[PDB]
Amino acid sequence: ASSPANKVYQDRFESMYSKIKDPANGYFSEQGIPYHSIETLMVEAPDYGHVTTSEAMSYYMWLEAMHGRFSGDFTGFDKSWSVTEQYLIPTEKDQPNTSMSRYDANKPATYAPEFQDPSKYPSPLDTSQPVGRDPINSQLTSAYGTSMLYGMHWILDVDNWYGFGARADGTSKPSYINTFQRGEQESTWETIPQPCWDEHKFGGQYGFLDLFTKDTGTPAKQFKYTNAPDADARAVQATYWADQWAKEQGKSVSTSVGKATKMGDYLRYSFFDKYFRKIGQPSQAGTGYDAAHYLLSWYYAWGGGIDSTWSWIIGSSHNHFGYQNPFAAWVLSTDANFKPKSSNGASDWAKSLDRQLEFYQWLQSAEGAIAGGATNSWNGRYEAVPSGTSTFYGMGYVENPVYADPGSNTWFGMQVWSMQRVAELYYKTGDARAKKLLDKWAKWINGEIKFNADGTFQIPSTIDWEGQPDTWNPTQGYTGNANLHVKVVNYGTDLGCASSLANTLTYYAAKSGDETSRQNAQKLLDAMWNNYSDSKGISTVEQRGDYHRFLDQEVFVPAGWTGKMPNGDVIKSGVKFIDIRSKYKQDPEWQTMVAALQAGQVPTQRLHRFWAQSEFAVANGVYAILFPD
Ligand SMILES: OC[C@H]1O[C@@H](O[C@H]2[C@H](O)[C@@H](O)[C@H](S[C@H]3[C@H](O)[C@@H](O)[C@H](Sc4ccc(I)cc4)O[C@@H]3CO)O[C@@H]2CO)[C@H](O)[C@@H](O)[C@@H]1O
Ligand SMILES: OC[C@H]1O[C@@H](O[C@H]2[C@H](O)[C@@H](O)[C@H](S[C@H]3[C@H](O)[C@@H](O)[C@H](Sc4ccc(I)cc4)O[C@@H]3CO)O[C@@H]2CO)[C@H](O)[C@@H](O)[C@@H]1O
Ligand SMILES: [Ca+2]
Repeated sequence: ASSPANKVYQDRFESMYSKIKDPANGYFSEQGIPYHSIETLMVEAPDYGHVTTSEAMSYYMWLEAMHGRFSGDFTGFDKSWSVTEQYLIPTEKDQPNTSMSRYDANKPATYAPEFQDPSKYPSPLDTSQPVGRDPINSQLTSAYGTSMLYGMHWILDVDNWYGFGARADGTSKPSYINTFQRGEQESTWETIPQPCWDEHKFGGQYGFLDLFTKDTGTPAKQFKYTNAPDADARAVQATYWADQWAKEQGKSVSTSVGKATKMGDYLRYSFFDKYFRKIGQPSQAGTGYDAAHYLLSWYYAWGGGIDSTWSWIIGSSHNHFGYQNPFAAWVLSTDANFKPKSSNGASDWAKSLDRQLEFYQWLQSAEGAIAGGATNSWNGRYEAVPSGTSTFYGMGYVENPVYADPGSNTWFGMQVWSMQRVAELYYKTGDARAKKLLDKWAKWINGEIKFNADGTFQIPSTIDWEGQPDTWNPTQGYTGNANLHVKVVNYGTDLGCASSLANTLTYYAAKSGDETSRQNAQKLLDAMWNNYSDSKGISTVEQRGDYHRFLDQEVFVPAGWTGKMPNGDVIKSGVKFIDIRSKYKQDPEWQTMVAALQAGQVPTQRLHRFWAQSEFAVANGVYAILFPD
């Protein structure tokens, strides 16, 4: 039977759980899918409050697993996995096996360059540029008897707000859509949302396809899905604890474990270079695993034809430390219950485990924070690495991977999300590499937390960097990176990050005994419970400093291109963010938002992000479990 838990904090989790699941609060859609946030006027990662992410589903699984632990009821965790497989993992209709089975592992895809500015798109396909071999496809088709991929597509238009519908019908919900397509300078604000299933029924004469990649002839009807590695890994991580807690109570989630294991098997596609080029020697085409960096890259994606059979799959050359999950790798490589069926699944994940922890240590700054990451494709075109640039296995160090507007590693969040996984690993295995990373990182963040007399508090929000880490020498190890520094630009009261911080410090303290980490984690949880609770969970007023882009941000549309969004909005050069999303004017918060801009004030909101709420609950659960008194 499960060990006794701290009743005070267990109660707080149960409370939050009721608030999150309460139909009156509106965190879920009528199909049981969680929204990114209750409020619809939302722009940061997705550009609409009621479009969800894989990241959300994974937090949904974590919440339900924690609920099983305290109620003995795991049916909600099982339903959490049913909704995922039904709505976020493309079905047989969404990814036609007729097309996926025509896939060729020797020529996985056609090379196309990446540009530092949205106006350089569409990018031209070049069949003369080399592409390496895919070593894991035959492992996967053979173990599962299908050519379709089993991973989650990252973003979903839950209530068909954009109008694309399901597979071009325009009326079904949920709707598979995608946003980001045009480089490091394309923010949430500069995209042109498009359907995953493109039959040319919406947009331009060829749907939205020729906005992004330019081919030699007429674009074909096609589908494409993009995975968010960090969410799939988090799904595995959460499924593991659900398995642990269920067994402790004579119950089983055997079936959910099978799904999670298959997902981790396919998740290995993120270990490869975008066009399978050798790691450390980008101009040469890969021969197999020599194109594997073994890290959880920014994505892996696949697509195929709709009215003709063919398909493609790509990895990602860009690697951010915030996506890594050392715990999920430990699980899939050492736990018999999660041993992947594919021949190399488990051992590949063992290699990822060692490589991931080297990456973290390679990026640890003088102060303790973790730097961005590295890439095997400089400027996204496999260009020459400037002399002087530090490297990790041939890959060049990049301060802000994949995005520059704003930099992907300027948000404190990446710090806690990634390191929380390193804390779970250290707690369960006492691994030495994890201890070293945590002792220094934990000391940094503990001196950066501020508690005010009135009970409120602050933690880092926006951070900045200087220098670069020393070139990684595996035999030498961590030099200390004296020339790599982190600067805290400004503080804030991000309840999600505060919660994720509490979580990280709790696991670490529970293993190391660091009293400071323990009292801070608890002060944070207490602070949020006492001063930020509300009817729907927790919240605070925050400024939305980028909302002026709602009205002043120009969206690039190529010369001569004209199209329509399902609702009729015309797409042409000159349009602004709001012009191709005119429905945003019916939002309850619209007039309030615009009035503030007109009067020259930064708008403000009291937001309820689904993941932040779950993060707060889970955090309370972790504490109740590790510190029973
Ligand atoms: O059209 C006929 C040829 O198709 C080839 O396959 C290509 C597809 O046609 C094409 O649409 C896609 S475009 C693809 C981008 O290359 C990739 O960067 C991204 S995922 C992503 C994530 C973040 C950001 I910022 C930007 C992108 O996904 C895009 C699709 O959504 O590319 C494939 C191959 O590169 C066939 O290979 C060929 O046989 C056909 O002739
Ligand atoms: O992609 C990563 C995840 O992002 C999550 O969303 C986070 C944003 O990415 C992050 O930028 C913001 S931090 C943001 C504050 O919320 C805002 O109040 C301030 S406004 C300000 C104030 C003073 C001054 I001087 C200048 C500006 O601006 C900050 C950014 O600069 O936090 C959100 C939520 O944590 C997504 O929720 C998640 O899905 C993504 O994975
Ligand atoms: Ca930009």
